[PDB]
Amino acid sequence: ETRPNHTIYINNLNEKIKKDELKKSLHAIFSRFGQILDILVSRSLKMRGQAWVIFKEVSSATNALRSMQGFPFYDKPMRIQYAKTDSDIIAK
Amino acid sequence: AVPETRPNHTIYINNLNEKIKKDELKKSLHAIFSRFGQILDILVSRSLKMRGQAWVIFKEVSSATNALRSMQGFPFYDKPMRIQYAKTDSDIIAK
Amino acid sequence: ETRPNHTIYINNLNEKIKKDELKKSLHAIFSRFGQILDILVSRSLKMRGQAWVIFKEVSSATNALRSMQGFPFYDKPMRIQYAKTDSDIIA
RNA sequence: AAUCCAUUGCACGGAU
RNA sequence: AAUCCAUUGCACGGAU
RNA sequence: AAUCCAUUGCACGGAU
Ligand SMILES: [Mg+2]
Repeated sequence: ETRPNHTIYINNLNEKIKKDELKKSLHAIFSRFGQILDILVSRSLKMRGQAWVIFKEVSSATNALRSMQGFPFYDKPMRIQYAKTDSDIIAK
Repeated sequence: AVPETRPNHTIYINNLNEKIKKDELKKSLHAIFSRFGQILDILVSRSLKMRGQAWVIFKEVSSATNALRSMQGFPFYDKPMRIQYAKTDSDIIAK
Repeated sequence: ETRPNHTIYINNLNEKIKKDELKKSLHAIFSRFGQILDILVSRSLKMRGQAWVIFKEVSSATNALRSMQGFPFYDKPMRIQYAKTDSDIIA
């Protein structure tokens, strides 16, 4: 989805990277754009190669996506959209 | 030839998912690109040489420039948009 | 590196393109983002398929990276990062 | 309309 | 853990 | 010069 959101959806991630390293790496890269509330990574069948970065502010999310769109990350260009719906911690 | 990087009122988008029909492509493109400025037109055609392609015409060059810097590589119907500036002025702009 | 720098690092370049045409073609793409101080290309084994574009202003390098990330050059998407270290002409 | 073949194309095609 | 196979997936797998 | 093999490499090769 193209509708600005607090959360960015990243896919095409290198699946060899384990959750802890991926979370640390995504936080170091994306922290620059503003305060990150959380990064949700899962390694199960439907969730690998994927991350949700939840920014406190939409303006940080918009800036992260526009700057990091296509950035080569562990040999794969990041594909970044806005999450299709609000992440739970944002919804409350 | 190289990607065209000389700012222009019009951005040229290729590598569009060709399964998307004209009406929906224009409607989706408007929804995405209207956040960068006022859009005068969006030219889509589904002929052989025109498929996979759109011209989005902004009233001001500054909007084209923001649109290109922002939406480059956006995953749009599972294919990253490829954006340049239009080689030459659109007719709407020329008059 | 993901940190803005005066210098952009490009790889996944079509190794068939020769130095002069690669350098001329990179100026024609990237010069439109602001003044380029230098474009460094070598075709030696460790250096081929790569270029460093040194901009005068960091805003120019940032606009160039964001705007041309993944854009096909001689049938290959350009992979653009910021240089890990300042180019010598900058330092 | 749909499925398939082909098309990465800078403007103001073919098959069932 | 690792290795191989499969998976491009919008959330709060299989084999040694 | 051309072509083949190898190389995805963060700087200031082999081969006909
Ligand atoms: Mg078809």
